[PDB]
Amino acid sequence: FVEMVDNLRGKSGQGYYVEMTVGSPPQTLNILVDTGSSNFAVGAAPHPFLHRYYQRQLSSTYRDLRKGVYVPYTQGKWEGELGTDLVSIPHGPNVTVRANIAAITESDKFFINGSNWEGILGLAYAEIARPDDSLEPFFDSLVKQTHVPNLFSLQLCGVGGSMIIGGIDHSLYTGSLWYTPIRREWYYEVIIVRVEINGQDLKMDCKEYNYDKSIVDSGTTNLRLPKKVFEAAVKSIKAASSTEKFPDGFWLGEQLVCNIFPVISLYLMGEVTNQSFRITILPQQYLRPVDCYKFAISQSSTGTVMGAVIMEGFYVVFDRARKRIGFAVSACHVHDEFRTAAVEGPFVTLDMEDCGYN
Ligand SMILES: C[C@@]1(c2ccc(F)cc2F)C[C@@H](c2cncnc2)SC(N)=N1
Repeated sequence: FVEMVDNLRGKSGQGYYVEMTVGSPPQTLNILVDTGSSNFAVGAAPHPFLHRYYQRQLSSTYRDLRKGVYVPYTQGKWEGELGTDLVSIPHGPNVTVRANIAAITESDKFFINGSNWEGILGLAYAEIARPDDSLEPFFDSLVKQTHVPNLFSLQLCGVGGSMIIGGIDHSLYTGSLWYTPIRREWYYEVIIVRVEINGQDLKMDCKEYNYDKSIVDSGTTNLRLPKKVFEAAVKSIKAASSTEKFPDGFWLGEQLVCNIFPVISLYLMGEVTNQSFRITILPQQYLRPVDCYKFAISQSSTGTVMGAVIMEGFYVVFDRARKRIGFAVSACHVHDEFRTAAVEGPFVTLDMEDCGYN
């Protein structure tokens, strides 16, 4: 796995990407690593924002599926033509697989002006693949066609990081891994059972923490929280940080600001009945440099999203083989001399199954 260390790059707020090759002869592309979606989709036309794009005409191994796909998001969209081709990861396992590829032929608010990636690698499950679950996601193809173990891990450093494909590199973390069950294989869905701001329980019905889901998503920058939870969390963060006052717009991410800030703890459902563990992040994770900073915790209508704000504190193991996600303190996380991100257990937490939304 030495070869896979430091195989991720990016720019702040623009996501983390890995080098891949598609086609025969191989075409090199930079591809966003996204645990929050399930399609392998790449620019296939000369959009002006793109450094490079997939040219199917140059690939002898390209196969047309003769189906199109339209993928709208809340703001923006991509549309593409489905096919298959041979795909490798130069700084990954020494293998080539035949994968589904959506050739992107038009988009809006999808590619970023100024970024260095030109496609997305959806690492989540078939249930959320577009157009439907018959379109086998890349990782499912990789595990089917090779001996690569059904696991990957991510160390996102606040940019660079590591995607260890088929394993765990113990040099990337300190202490022990602690595992939370994947509730359902669609998104990487998890259950949050308790929330603390500076060790102070938010005291909410834990179902609210997971309304309507809680997910782990490398393709999202922020820690996104259900609005009822966000309102409560902001109230507590405001109170803990009242040495200095800030405009109300800052907490809503409508404006920037230029030890006063509390830690944030999320208790996650453990592996055993009535057992949990907690992960703890610092302001160094949730106040993001733009010295100007954006408040990178925001409300959601789609549930909790544990984006880069959470993942940058931790080495995160997507243990698909055992339907569980592991967290350990990241050897690269940004901290200071007084506080560090933490993963701690075990704790006693009752009625954890009541926390999941149905
Ligand atoms: C595919 C997606 C995504 C990530 C990064 C990006 F640069 C462009 C993207 F399209 C969709 C994003 C999204 C936007 N709006 C409503 N829902 C999801 S979040 C995610 N993890 N992956």
